[PDB]
Amino acid sequence: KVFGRCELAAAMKRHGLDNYRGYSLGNWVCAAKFESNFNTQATNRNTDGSTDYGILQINSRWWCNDGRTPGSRNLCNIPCSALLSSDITASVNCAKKIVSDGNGMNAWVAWRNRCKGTDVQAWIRGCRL
Ligand code: NA
Repeated sequence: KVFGRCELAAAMKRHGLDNYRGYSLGNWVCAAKFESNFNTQATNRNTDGSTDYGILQINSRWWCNDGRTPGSRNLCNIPCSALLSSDITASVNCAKKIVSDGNGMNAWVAWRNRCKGTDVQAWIRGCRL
């Protein structure tokens, strides 16, 4: 599913990401924009042989099982395919663990490079939230 911007903002808010670990909703929407273009089905292979999955590009080396990432962990205890669903519940629950892991939103490289320090409130402009 390709979310609209405000549609994703409302779902992320409903699932408890606004101000989660102190990150405002606009940071999460910006991260999803640049990680996945708001596409739940986005996948991207990494050089280490892991893959990133879903709207927040969650990595199979640590967080989910895809059966092809040797020596990897599954700390969200989910198949990586669960992160491609139209229902973002699994992605949000797993993102909450990732952002709690010690480096905050720096775990999302597109957030660090394209959102961090910018006017992230712009990403929820116009939304009825
Ligand atoms: Na894994």
